[PDB]
Amino acid sequence: MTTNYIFVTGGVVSSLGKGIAAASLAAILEARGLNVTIMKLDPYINVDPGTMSPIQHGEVFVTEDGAETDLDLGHYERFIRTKMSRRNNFTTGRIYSDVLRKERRGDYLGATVQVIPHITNAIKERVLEGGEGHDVVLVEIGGTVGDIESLPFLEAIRQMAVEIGREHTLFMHLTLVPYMAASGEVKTKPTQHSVKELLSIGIQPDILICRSDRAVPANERAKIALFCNVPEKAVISLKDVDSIYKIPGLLKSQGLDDYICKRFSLNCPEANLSEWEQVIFEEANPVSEVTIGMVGKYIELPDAYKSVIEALKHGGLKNRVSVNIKLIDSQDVETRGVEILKGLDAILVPGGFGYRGVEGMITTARFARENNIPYLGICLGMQVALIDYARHVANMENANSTEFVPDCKYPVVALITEWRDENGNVETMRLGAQQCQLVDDSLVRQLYNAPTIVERHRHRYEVNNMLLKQIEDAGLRVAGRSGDDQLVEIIEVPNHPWFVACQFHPEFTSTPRDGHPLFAGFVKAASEFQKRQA
Amino acid sequence: MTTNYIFVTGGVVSSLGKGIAAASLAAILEARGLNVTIMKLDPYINVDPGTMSPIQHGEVFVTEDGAETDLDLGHYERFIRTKMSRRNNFTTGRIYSDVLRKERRGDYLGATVQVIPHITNAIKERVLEGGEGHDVVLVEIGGTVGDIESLPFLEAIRQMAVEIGREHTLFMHLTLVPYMAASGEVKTKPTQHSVKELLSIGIQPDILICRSDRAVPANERAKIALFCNVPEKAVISLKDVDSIYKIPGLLKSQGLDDYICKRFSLNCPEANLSEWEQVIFEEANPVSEVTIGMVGKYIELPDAYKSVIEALKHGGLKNRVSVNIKLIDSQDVETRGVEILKGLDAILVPGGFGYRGVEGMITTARFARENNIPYLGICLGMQVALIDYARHVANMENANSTEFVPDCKYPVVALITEWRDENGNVETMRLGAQQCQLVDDSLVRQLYNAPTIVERHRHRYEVNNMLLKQIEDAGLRVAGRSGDDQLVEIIEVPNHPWFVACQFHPEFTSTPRDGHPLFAGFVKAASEFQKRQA
Amino acid sequence: MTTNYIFVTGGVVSSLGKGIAAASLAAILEARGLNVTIMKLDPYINVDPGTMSPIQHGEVFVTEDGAETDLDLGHYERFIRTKMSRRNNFTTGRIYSDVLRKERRGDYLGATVQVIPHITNAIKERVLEGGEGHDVVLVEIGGTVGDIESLPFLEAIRQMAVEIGREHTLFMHLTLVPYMAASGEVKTKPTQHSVKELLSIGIQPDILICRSDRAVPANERAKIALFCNVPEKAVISLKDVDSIYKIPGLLKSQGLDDYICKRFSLNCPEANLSEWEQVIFEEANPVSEVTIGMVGKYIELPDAYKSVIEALKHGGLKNRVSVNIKLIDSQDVETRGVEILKGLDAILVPGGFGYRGVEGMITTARFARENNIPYLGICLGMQVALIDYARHVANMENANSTEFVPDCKYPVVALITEWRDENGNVETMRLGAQQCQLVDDSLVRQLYNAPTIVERHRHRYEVNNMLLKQIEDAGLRVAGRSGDDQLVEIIEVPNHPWFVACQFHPEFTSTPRDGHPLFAGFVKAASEFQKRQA
Ligand SMILES: Nc1ccn([C@@H]2O[C@H](COP(=O)(O)OP(=O)(O)OP(=O)(O)O)[C@@H](O)[C@H]2O)c(=O)n1
Ligand SMILES: Nc1ccn([C@@H]2O[C@H](COP(=O)(O)OP(=O)(O)OP(=O)(O)O)[C@@H](O)[C@H]2O)c(=O)n1
Ligand SMILES: Nc1ccn([C@@H]2O[C@H](COP(=O)(O)OP(=O)(O)OP(=O)(O)O)[C@@H](O)[C@H]2O)c(=O)n1
Ligand SMILES: Nc1ccn([C@@H]2O[C@H](COP(=O)(O)OP(=O)(O)OP(=O)(O)O)[C@@H](O)[C@H]2O)c(=O)n1
Ligand SMILES: Nc1ncnc2c1ncn2[C@@H]1O[C@H](COP(=O)(O)OP(=O)(O)O)[C@@H](O)[C@H]1O
Ligand SMILES: Nc1ncnc2c1ncn2[C@@H]1O[C@H](COP(=O)(O)OP(=O)(O)O)[C@@H](O)[C@H]1O
Ligand SMILES: Nc1ncnc2c1ncn2[C@@H]1O[C@H](COP(=O)(O)OP(=O)(O)O)[C@@H](O)[C@H]1O
Repeated sequence: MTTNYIFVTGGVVSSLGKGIAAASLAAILEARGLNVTIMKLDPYINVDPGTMSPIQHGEVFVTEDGAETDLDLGHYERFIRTKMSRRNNFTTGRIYSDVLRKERRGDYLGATVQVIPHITNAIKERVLEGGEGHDVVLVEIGGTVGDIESLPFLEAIRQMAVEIGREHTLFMHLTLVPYMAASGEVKTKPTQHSVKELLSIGIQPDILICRSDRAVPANERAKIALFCNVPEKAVISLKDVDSIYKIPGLLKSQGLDDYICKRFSLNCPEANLSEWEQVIFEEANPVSEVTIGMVGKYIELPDAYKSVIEALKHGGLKNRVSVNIKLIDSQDVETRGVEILKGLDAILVPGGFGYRGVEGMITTARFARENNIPYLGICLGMQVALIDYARHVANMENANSTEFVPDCKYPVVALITEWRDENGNVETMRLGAQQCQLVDDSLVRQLYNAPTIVERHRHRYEVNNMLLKQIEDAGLRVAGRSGDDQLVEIIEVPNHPWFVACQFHPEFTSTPRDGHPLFAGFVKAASEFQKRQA
Repeated sequence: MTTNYIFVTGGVVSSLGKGIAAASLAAILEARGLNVTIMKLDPYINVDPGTMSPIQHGEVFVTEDGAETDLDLGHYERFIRTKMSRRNNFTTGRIYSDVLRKERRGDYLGATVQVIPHITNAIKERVLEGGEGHDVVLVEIGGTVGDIESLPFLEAIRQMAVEIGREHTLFMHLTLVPYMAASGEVKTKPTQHSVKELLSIGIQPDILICRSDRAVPANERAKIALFCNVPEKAVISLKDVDSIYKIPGLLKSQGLDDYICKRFSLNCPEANLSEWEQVIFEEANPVSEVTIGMVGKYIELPDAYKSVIEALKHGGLKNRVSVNIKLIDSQDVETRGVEILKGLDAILVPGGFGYRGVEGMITTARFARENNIPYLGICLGMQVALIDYARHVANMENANSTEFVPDCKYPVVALITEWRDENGNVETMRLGAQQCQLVDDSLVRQLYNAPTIVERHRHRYEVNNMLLKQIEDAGLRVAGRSGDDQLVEIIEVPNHPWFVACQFHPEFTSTPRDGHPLFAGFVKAASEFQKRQA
Repeated sequence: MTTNYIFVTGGVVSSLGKGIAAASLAAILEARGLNVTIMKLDPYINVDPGTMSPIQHGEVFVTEDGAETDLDLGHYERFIRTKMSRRNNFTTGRIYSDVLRKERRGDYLGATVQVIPHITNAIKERVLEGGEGHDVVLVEIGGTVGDIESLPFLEAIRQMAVEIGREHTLFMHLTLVPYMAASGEVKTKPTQHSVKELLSIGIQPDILICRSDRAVPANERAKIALFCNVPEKAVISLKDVDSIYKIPGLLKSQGLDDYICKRFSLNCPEANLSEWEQVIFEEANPVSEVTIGMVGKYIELPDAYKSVIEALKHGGLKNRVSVNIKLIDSQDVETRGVEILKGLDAILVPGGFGYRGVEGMITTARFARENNIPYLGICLGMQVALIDYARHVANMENANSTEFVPDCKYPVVALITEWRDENGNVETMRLGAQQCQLVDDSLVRQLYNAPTIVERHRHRYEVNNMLLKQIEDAGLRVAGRSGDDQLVEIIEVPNHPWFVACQFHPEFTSTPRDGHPLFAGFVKAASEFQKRQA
């Protein structure tokens, strides 16, 4: 068994959906019974994505092993079952850190460390590492062709391709075929040049992807084929669609996978894409609709809550109900007030960092709680709900977190070391998939249908056990506790129709085909509430 | 007085309106009191445009001196008051013809004729020729930057920039800043690359034009400025508009011309663009609406009748009336019949070559004539009307042209040598502006308010004369005759509300600022008729 | 049987010997038993090489069919036994002439004639024409890669490579690996860039040729292999040598031809290069040496008499004798005099056009004749010798050619129509291989060992038979005549040790393997005379 590789690049303009295209392909390859995986190389100096804000790049994906990575790794999780790890994604900065460290400790024995060959060695070794044991490995190269930001990666690839032979490698290149309404037609010139640019750095494309807002005519595809040294059948058209889940169908329709196995001499079984066909059918034919309001901070760029949005969508798919998300700034609830929260069937509060208008988030939690409006809280949203309940029901005046107000007096959230009571008596970050002991009598235990569950984490401060007993005894159900320290993983409100909040990140496990119990429950409850109010 | 030059190129995609942009600029420069002219260089192997169809490139412009040329030369006539000539436009093939002929004649004295020099020298000399005696010369370079089709021209320019000195030359470049709805924003990367391409061939841009369907944000313009080595003030945005006569206003608004005079140390008085402001006001505020149906052959490509379409527009501007143009295939009138011609206020029959569905054109002429529906005939359309009238009023069954039927037996149209009667008894091409003798008692004489009028021609066959007397005596007014041979230049129908048909091409003389009497009358007649039919 | 093609390009610098390399390869493939042919594409605008001077490009090759062409076609004749024709070489200018003429004739039916696809189609057609019926076709691409002068050709090639299929085409590319004495080593950087340039226009090299003044180290070849996407075995080193006939040996030594047959799936028999080895052996081991003076006009550029020089070399190879050519300006013979002609073993006077030092040429002819010094005259040299003898022996005062003097009074050379005697009584260009009738009793008949011969021509003027009887009867042998009008072809001097002159161009038939009787006799005579004078 020898591993085959396909490289993905893109030119002309960014934001064409390279990760989307790659994931869609991989889904098909899995559907054909092939051991396919995927990695992404990122043109950034940032070593870890954790050093950047949510508004800067959107949500930072949490892998099973706790690694912080590019959002697209979560996208990969939503198309293939191969699990991603720290080996599936790294940056330019990461490379330099490693190489410079090797220099420092004498690993290059007095030699000059150069881009060629030393930086490219770091790269190609990481690629081979991640591709170990797989039939097909997709490698997405971030950045845009022709820009200096990723030329080292492109060079490493060229070298690799030569080393492994053309029989184990294909070049897939995304382009843009823009529509010019003034002329009444699309243009191909930009594409022709994009290809020329790859050629100038030693790369000859095998497969072309023509992104556009409409199907590209065969004639135009032929013209491209001519100028790019590519067979007509290898020029694929890819018009804009209203759902990513429909892309596998399109790629399959144009015979992409057949071509690929032919190129790799693989006797590949016919792709079973019916799993997504089902999803598509259900997606396009919901029986109902429901309005979900979301209160947060990074709503100025939906990418920040992308994983959440997708998870909500998945709940909707399972309940055949359209999910309408209202973006609400916590600072407006703080300013304008709860009037914002009117007209909602259910309310959701996401995680994240920053004090900002969190008091408005608390106000919102209070609102949904007291008005029996289905509620779902995640990470920070749980912290918020905790404060709400504690301060207004358990009478914990100024219930708060030490991360914002160390001298709280009622630090309902604090570092385990920082746990303390209102009298000053006392007694890093949790990451990745961790086992949570669910309370057998809780709803969540029954929603998952299991004694324990395993879910992803990312947070530093915990529920302060010193005061927990006040909150819990006041009438709040701890629906589940972690493990060794029995940390409050998840809570439920005794008499609320559906009020659930947790420490873990269910949004990194939900898929369009499998769904997820908490979103199924939340969204269903949302619909139920809507009907109860009508 | 030293001539200043501005070169205009375009990259990324074609169909940006290089000629339009240049013409709009020239209009401003004229408005600044400057002796501005303009030339266009073509990347075509065809020596003359007369060897190509109108479906291939659209209407072929007829210059005053009889030269056939690129459509855009007419566009230049619609912005400035100078006159285009054969010196204002030439092709790649033209260059080679000349150079190879020089080779043949020994003009290179046994030397190798190379691209550099020789071929580029020919280009340089032609540019200097056309720009002689002008303050500012705009030069439009056909083709797209990065394509081999025009690299020789780009090279010749580079040479001249050095030879002349940068103090007398500027580099203007059009790009595309396309909107990507999927991202919700426009992209600037294509532009960045276009500039890089110019640089690779020795050209550093001075002025950038950002074509798009919407105004480009200052921030994006700044980003471009950075990467292109261009001052922010020289980065001009040009969004799509519904009228080319509004562009001068936009260019003026952004201070383009001020920059230019500054670069050329010119003392330029404030541009008087009120002429077009008037036109715009009138254009955007018509008091009426008429529908004109045009029966022809190349209607699948509006460009083929571009000069005509704009002439109709110009008449409409002066009469403050909206002009609708129905595109009718003569072959359908031939097939389906006159039912096509219903719902029209006026009938238009343009010129051209090809028998095709001319019988449907004749049918149409008959329809308009017989039903008193405001009729306008041009070149061939006149010949069609001649035949119509001849066959049904003068009873010249089978009246036609010898160019289609050698023995019509009623050859109403023929070469002068070919003039003959129905019994076979007998007794090159006319191009450019020619003086016609108008009949003092005709409407057209009064439409121009002059005994004679000079108008452009492009055609080989003439009104027989032998059989003319049958047609004219039957009751048809010859509204004007030519010069030496007093050839039927224009006719009018005695009892038709408005029926004018002529040999000349008024569509190459109308302007947005002046209009043109025949289109003014035609369109007005359409309105009159419209109101009568109510 | 399917034709295979190999394209030969080169970059970095000119003057690498692309034609030499190709010819040497052809010789090997000939030795492998393959049907090999060869063509050269000329980037020049000149339609025919006849419109350029000898000083501009050196000697112009005369093909069998009379076509005038690139000197390298003669070089091809010196490595392969196949025959070149007009189909083996054409220029850029030629292409345009043809295409424009087709345009004029309506061949493109109203379509736009563009470089792509119309100019490239003209090229494509010519290539297929010349390669028709051959196993292997070598195509030399003139010009330098990266220059605009030949991009159209490179594009046509790319297209054909795709349309034909890679299984029938290879890309060979010459570079320069210059020695930098300051560093003490050769550099490869230029090569790396040259390859990148081909890649940017859609061409990926398969075979690399490293031109230098010394063998390139395997390590450096490996470095190149890396950066160019080429197997190490396909990187061929080519150091400078003292004989082009040693190149087949070098290419064979590195396994070039084996690689090629593998790429074309040909079962090629072991090359028999022993014929070349023989030539080399003899070349490197002459038994004697002679000095031959060459009196002419274009001696400032060796290339002008290249074919002659090589013909002399071949005579020397057959007689195992070194040939030392003394270049002499005929104008200096006019100035300095016959002192120039001292110290020579033999005298040679080449053909050409222009008077210049012709009187000095006559003086030289006289000198060699009267002093019994082994003389060989070709074309113009014959004309000169004719005048010499006529004026100084037949007493034809001012014997001359009408091409220089309208009224020579003794026009020994004139157009056939212009033939006349000294009393005024009377009564295009001869090209290609023509049959000549040799006089059985002449030396040259016996040198050739045949009644008749076939030799190439290139001249318009002929021996004026009106005055021939004066010259011939005075005591001069006509060794051969032509055909229909028995035009004088060869002349011998009755009592001169070895003095001959002819109308044809034997230098276009001489080969390194076959030699050529005339030059063998000439050079031999030089030796004989040398010994005679010692
Ligand atoms: N020749 C250059 C110039 C710029 N960049 C890259 O150019 C990109 C800019 O484009 P893009 O990433 O798509 O976003 P913006 O910078 O906002 O600009 P745009 O989208 O128009 O390209 C930056 O990432 C920068 O790294 C580079 O690497 N090499
Ligand atoms: N590297 C190349 C490739 C193409 N062309 C030019 O590319 C042009 C084709 O593009 P364009 O004029 O814009 O129209 P289309 O050929 O229809 O294609 P497109 O508009 O997408 O470029 C042709 O005129 C051809 O001369 C060239 O000169 N150099
Ligand atoms: N970018 C350029 C520059 C030059 N030329 C061509 O370059 C050739 C000249 O180069 P070359 O043959 O190498 O000789 P020279 O010009 O004398 O200079 P050099 O040998 O140093 O290149 C000319 O035919 C000219 O048409 C061209 O096609 N493209
Ligand atoms: N397109 C490429 C290819 C190579 N290199 C640089 O190429 C240099 C190698 O060339 P050079 O420094 O000149 O020395 P060598 O590698 O020995 O090869 P050469 O001198 O022939 O270039 C290396 O430093 C490497 O960083 C690079 O940056 N970009
Ligand atoms: N054909 C498609 N239909 C519509 N939009 C799509 C499609 N494929 C790509 N996209 C869009 O591309 C965007 C991907 O964003 P981003 O993560 O920046 O892409 P990339 O993977 O190229 O970085 C999404 O907004 C997605 O909707
Ligand atoms: N900003 C503008 N608004 C809308 N379209 C415009 C504008 N300026 C340029 N164009 C369009 O450009 C086209 C010009 O066509 P064409 O003659 O092919 O352009 P070019 O001069 O670039 O060859 C027209 O359809 C015209 O409407
Ligand atoms: N390796 C070789 N040894 C020495 N010089 C060579 C060799 N191969 C090529 N040449 C030289 O190349 C030159 C060819 O000249 P020219 O015809 O101008 O080159 P091209 O055909 O590449 O234009 C000759 O002077 C010849 O000696």
